[PDB]
Amino acid sequence: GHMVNPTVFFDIAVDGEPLGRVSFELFADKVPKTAENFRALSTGEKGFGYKGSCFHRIIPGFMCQGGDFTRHNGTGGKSIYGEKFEDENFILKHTGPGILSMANAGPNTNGSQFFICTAKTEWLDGKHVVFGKVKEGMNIVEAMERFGSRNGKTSKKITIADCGQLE
Ligand SMILES: C[C@@H]1NC(=O)[C@H](CCCN)NC(=O)C2(/C=C/c3ccc4ccc(nc4c3)[C@@H](C)NC(=O)[C@@H]3CCCN(N3)C1=O)COCOC2
Ligand SMILES: [Cl-]
Repeated sequence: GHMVNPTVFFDIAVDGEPLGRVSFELFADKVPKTAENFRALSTGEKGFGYKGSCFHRIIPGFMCQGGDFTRHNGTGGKSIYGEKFEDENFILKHTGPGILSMANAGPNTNGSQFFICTAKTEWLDGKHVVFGKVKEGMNIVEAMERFGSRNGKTSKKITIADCGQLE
């Protein structure tokens, strides 16, 4: 039947202590290639992915960035496609808190890194691909946000202790 947009979860920890769960709707109807990458990295089904990775940069009143599961600092990451992949489209905009969007280093350089907005970031429209939104647990993202700083260094270690796909 009809494709149902996937739901994925992250169970977040702070210095190894459970914080709570954030779940996301992935807009596979609009950005299928991008949604699928994040979905598969969340389940780990290719043999690599987000489980155990950290949020390396958190700037309160802006965004939380993660997904660098290879180098843990924003210098690494890889997609499920064997290479960075293209910007699918820019249909969806950075409208406010909870938007899930791809990090990149130029046109057509999507890997695994992503960010969760904690504010409207409209200046990123048209250059970062929006592919999902927080469904439940925006309060958990707001709690994470408190451990960021102006320059984005976190004051506690913020990890994805577990992640996967929901019904
Ligand atoms: C611009 C950045 N890109 C990267 O982090 C990439 C990842 C490349 C992995 N191979 N990495 C990159 O683009 C490079 C580094 C970017 C960098 C490093 C530290 C930063 C500290 C703060 C900020 N931006 C920063 C950007 C603020 C202004 N913006 C952001 O943090 C945005 C918010 C939206 C998501 N995002 N970062 C990115 O996509 C390193 O690789 C070559 O181009 C620049
Ligand atoms: Cl990446």
